[PDB]
Parts: sequence; structure tokens; C-alpha cells
Amino acid sequence: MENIQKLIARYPLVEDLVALKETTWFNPGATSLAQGLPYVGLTEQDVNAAHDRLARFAPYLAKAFPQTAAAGGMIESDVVAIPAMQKRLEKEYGQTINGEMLLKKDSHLAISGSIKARGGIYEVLTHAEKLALEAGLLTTDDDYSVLLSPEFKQFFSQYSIAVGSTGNLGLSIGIMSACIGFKVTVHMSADARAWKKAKLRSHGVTVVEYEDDYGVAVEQGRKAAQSDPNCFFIDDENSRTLFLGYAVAGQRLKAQFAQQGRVVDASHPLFVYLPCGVGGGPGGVAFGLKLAFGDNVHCFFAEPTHSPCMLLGVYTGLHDAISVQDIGIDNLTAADGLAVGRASGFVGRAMERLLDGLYTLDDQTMYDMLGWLAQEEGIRLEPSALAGMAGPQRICASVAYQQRHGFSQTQLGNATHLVWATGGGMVPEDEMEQYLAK
Ligand code: NA
Repeated sequence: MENIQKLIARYPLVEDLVALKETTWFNPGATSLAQGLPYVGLTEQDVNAAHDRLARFAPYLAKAFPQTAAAGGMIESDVVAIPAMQKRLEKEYGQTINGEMLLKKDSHLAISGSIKARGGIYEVLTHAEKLALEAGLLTTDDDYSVLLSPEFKQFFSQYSIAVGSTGNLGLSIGIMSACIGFKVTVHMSADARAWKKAKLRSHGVTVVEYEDDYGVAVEQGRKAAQSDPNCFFIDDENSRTLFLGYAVAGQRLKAQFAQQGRVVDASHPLFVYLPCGVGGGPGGVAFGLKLAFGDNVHCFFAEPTHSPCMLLGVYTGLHDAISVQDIGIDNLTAADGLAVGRASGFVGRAMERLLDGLYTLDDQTMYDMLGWLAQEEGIRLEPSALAGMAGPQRICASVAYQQRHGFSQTQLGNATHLVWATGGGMVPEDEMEQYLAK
């Protein structure tokens, strides 16, 4: 009634969300690592176990994917300085980026060039391990390169994987599963991009299309998998296994910074800008980053103006009890990996205290910056992977965010701004030329 409209008036940013206006929200309740940790429900030991499991699978990956052999079967991406892009952004948008801007190239991760691959590949491998252990065919002391044998491939070919996805997660699962031996079915909305559907279908992956949203595709994926004990559902909304897979990135990045001699501390703060779809990818990475760098890393989520599911969920405190469609937002965006109308739930509650803020940007901003990055640095990405690129200027422009955290412009001169590129390596020439044309 009158109280319901009094309640809504307490959440004025929702008006801007409905109006599709680019905005930024800084979390007034962002906490220390210690204060936020209990809400995650996962520990550093859980992350260490993920690291250990990837090291067990490293001989397998080195043999199966020889491009990783020099790194010993580790799947990791470059981190590069992008100073020409930094200057271009300053020219185009008229806001100084204090400090130094870098790009984390998960767009070019080996085997499958996406942030989602960190989790997808990890989950597939974790699941294969579980099946082999419980069949009494493997122990954690065995050399996991044995799993590449025709015998083990045959064993795994008895099983299937089901997954609801916008595209990239399915691609990474399909690629790893083909090697392991699993059959795959990807459940996806009709809204998903044609080229990602075609790429799965051309590689022996079953695609089930739904005349509904991503959320329905995931739920119908769940139901289909329940019928068959040999079918395993990878749950993009709920999987802690995916989450931990992404979290591996934290210590990897710290090691890279250590190699590059790059300092992160109170006087050299690290800011990280993460594209957000359902929240699993950016949430997991953020968790790993927080464990690695503590209170000196400051994480932000970036969403399309047409799909601000996580910002809406966190800002209202409703999380997954509300969707963007609930308030008239169409969930239609060129950032197809981020076209998720309802936030994870578990990520929202687990990670909100560990996020300094969340912001939105338009498709045109993503397209413009996509072109500029190619022009300035020679790096070609998909639209979703540009969501974090708007971040450094949102932060450097906000005097009041700097007020809240005891920063200044002078202090930010010592800052590192890390834009997390989430996809681009798997994009065909025809599709990339279309993105460059806007
Ligand atoms: Na989203």
C-alpha cells in the first residue's frame, strides 16, 4: 500500500536501473576479509584443495594439451600493462586513470579462452576424479596421466554431463569432456548467440534450446539430469565446485605479480574489475583474490544496463528472490555472457561484504571500448569482456568512494587497476569483424 511505496522510495537507484541509465554503486557495508569470510561458506583450505587437484591433473593436461606442457599442465593466462588503452580512455571519457592499468587475459586462457573455463574445466576434472575413485579404479596417489588411456576414456564414455549456459561455460565443458570421454548436453536460452550454439553442435555436443530465459534453461537442465544416475548436472547458479575453480586465479595472479615485481599493499592498492553474468565467475575470482591479497584488493562487478541482476540483488538485499525482468528490464544485451536476469543467490550473500561496489554500462560503451582496445593494444575481445574496462574511471572519478576508504587522487597514483578480460580467443573472424563494426 502506502507502506510499499515508502519502502520502494528507500531504494532510489532502482529507478535508474529501470530507466537503463549507466550507474555506479559503492558498497557502504564493504568489510575486511576477516569480517566477510564467514559468509562465503568456503575456506582457504577448500581453495588449496582446488590447487592440489589441478596439480594432480597437471600431467594429464600436459599430455592431452601439449601447449600447456612447458608450464607443466597449468592452465593460466597472461597479465599485461595496457598504457595506450589507458591514455585512449582518458582522452575519450575525460577522466584521469590514476596509477597503472593492466589487463588479465582470461580471454586467452589455453584450451578454452574464457573465465568460465577456469570453473568448467575444473568441475569436469573433479567429476571424472570422483567417478574413478568411487569405481575403485584410481587413487589420489596414482599418476593421473593414466586417465588419458583408451581404457579410461571408455569408462568415462559411460557417463554424461548436463549444463545450463549462455555459451562459454558450455564450450569449456564440451572441450574438456571430449578429451575425458564424457558425453555433453548444453541447455541454453534462444537468446544465446548463434555462433556459440553452432560451435557446440559442430563438436558433438547436444544443444537443447528453450524459448525462455537462462534461468529456465538451467532449471530444465537440472530436471533432465535427474532421470539418469550417469548424468551429472553442472549448476552454474549453485556450484561451489565451479566457484573454487575460479578462485584458483587469486594465488596465480599474486604469483604473477611476484614474478613481475609488482607490489600490492596499503600504499599500493589493487583494484579489480570483473564482468558479471550469474556471478559465479567474478565471485569466485574475487574470493581467491581476497584470500591472496586481503584488504588491499578492492573488487568491483560490472554488468550490462540491460542485465543488472547482481547489482539489483545486492542493492535491494533480495538477491535471487528478484530478477531484472521483475522490474521491466528486458535482459537483452550484446554482452551475451552477462545476459543473466537473476543473480546466483549464493554468490550474492557469500560475497557482498567483499565487494567494494557494482556498476553498469551500455552495449555501445562496450562496443566502443572493444574497438579502442584492438586499435591501441592489438587485443581483440568479445563485448562481455569489456565490461570491466569502464571500471577504473568510475573509481577514479568518485571522490566519495575515496572519502569512504581513506584514499586520495595522490594515493591512487600508486594504484594498480586490473581489468579482467573474460572471453575473446574462441571468437571466429566473421563474428569479431561484426563486433569491430559495432
Ligand atoms: Na548480469
